[PDB]
Amino acid sequence: ARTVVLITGCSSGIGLHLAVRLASDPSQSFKVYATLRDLKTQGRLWEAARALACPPGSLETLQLDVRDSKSVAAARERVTEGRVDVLVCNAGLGLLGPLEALGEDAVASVLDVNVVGTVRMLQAFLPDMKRRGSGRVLVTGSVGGLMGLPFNDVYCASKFALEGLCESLAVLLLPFGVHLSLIECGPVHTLGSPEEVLDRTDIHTFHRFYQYLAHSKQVFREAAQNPEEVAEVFLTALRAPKPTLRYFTTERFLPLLRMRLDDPSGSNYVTAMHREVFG
Amino acid sequence: ARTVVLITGCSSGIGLHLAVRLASDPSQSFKVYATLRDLKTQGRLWEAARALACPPGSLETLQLDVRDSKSVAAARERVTEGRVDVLVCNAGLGLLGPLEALGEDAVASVLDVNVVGTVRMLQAFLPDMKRRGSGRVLVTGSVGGLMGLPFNDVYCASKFALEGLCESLAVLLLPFGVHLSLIECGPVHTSPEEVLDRTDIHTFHRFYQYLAHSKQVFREAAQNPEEVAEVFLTALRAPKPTLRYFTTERFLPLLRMRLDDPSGSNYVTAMHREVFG
Repeated sequence: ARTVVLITGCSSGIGLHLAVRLASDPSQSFKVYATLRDLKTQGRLWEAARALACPPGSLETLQLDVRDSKSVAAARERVTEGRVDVLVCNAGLGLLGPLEALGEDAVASVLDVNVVGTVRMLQAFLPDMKRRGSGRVLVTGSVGGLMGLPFNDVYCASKFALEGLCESLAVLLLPFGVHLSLIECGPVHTLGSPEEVLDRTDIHTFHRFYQYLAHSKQVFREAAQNPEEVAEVFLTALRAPKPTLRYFTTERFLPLLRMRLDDPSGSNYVTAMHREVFG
Repeated sequence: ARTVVLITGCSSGIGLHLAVRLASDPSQSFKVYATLRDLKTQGRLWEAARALACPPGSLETLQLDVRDSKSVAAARERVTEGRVDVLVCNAGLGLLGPLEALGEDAVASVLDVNVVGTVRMLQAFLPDMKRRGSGRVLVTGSVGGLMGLPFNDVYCASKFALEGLCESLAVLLLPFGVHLSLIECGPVHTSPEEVLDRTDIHTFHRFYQYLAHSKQVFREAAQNPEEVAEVFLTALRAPKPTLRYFTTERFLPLLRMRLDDPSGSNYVTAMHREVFG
């Protein structure tokens, strides 16, 4: 019988493309529960599943809101096979702006979804994998969790939080046979404001922001991968017999992660990334 | 022009010790606002300050609960000089255990106090430093924010979060004249029915292995809050301060081993045997 996969954040992007890539795999070894915050966004998913000709019963949708442990629980109970072989923690919010303009609730929500939500997922599904002696957990990580970037203060916070969360658990899970990996993504082919911003921020920050934005759209256009490409990395990690804690989707940033970790006082990275972003 | 300093989490430990040290400084160069979750708890602080004859008016206490933006803003406007030269984000909570055994609320508390709490402070105090073109922010970091350790999953997630938040602001903040630094601490001096039900027997084992191993590292490695406090003073008076300062070099090897292997497999192997016999 098949490898049972459950994936959070499947309405679009990586989650959507991974779920159908797995459910449509010519091996037909995967049963996929693609989970979604709101079942009303499932159109694109079911369209793509139908384009790739996913066999009947390879793909099912569940509603799963990672802010709500009872929603988490109810989705787990809906896994008829009664176990999960592969958990993919992929749901995540973005947030982009000068720290002082971001609404307090929005800061809270990014943490609650990206970090607390990933904790809830692991709390709900890890016990069974431990008791069993097997399971793959994959977490959609980020380059913004390895290095900080201006105006991504809270997004970066949350992705660094995943590093810490996962690295700690991975040290516990060795003699269990459960393999937690992070899939470190760079930019990908799939948040700001105006008078809201400037009122709260200051006249010089206001302009340093769009010098970041209009710079970012450059790096978008030279390394923003396909989610198919990314999905495919999640696959290599599943089929890995001894998977590592991190996998990288693109190499275009391993220069800086060399430079960053040369200086343990860290002010080399600060200087170099400031020049590289602005001038 | 005295240096105005505002510090969170001053009822005890690092925050208390830094507060009295700056207020007693022979120069009387510093005016200290030492803040507390609850003011009723300020007894020990003033006793410590009285011990070093901190002159009158060199130390003020305030209530500041970092979970509440109004507490943060009210505390800010009690700063009679109308500015802060040095902001110390030191308030923090701990949480230790197997992930599946920790309460959901406890998990959200740690993130809210440790991460969002620090974001609130920065939201309330940074803009003033930006328009003025000057200011220092010191944040109490941890080696647990540089490397993950078993049963410290949520604690580490929060200290890692601090690293990303601060490193991201630091890149924005060079040209404004505002220096942010993390003071990276190691350990610092100051039930199995309920465990077992919420966790397999396998993990119940490891947790107590870890607990015995932690005891030892604490006996060997722990620092006085006063030694830590002195590193904050170095950062304060560094003419161009760096993003991190370490209160110990003890764990820098383990940290480099982790920096050697970006795939992270080496770190985990090493720390697993190192921790579990």
